[PDB]
Parts: sequence; structure tokens; C-alpha cells
Amino acid sequence: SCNNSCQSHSDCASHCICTFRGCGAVN
Repeated sequence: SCNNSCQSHSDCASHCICTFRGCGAVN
């Protein structure tokens, strides 16, 4: 569901967090 590339933390889609896959939801 979460697929992106963050530059900070809120640089994600929705409930995604900063991870090795750019942006991915922890939950």
C-alpha cells in the first residue's frame, strides 16, 4: 500500500514511515 520515497518523515503517502523502501507503513 505504501510505496514512495521520503526526504524527512511526513514525505510519505499517508501512514508510511521512512524506510529502506522509501516510504512504507509500519502498521
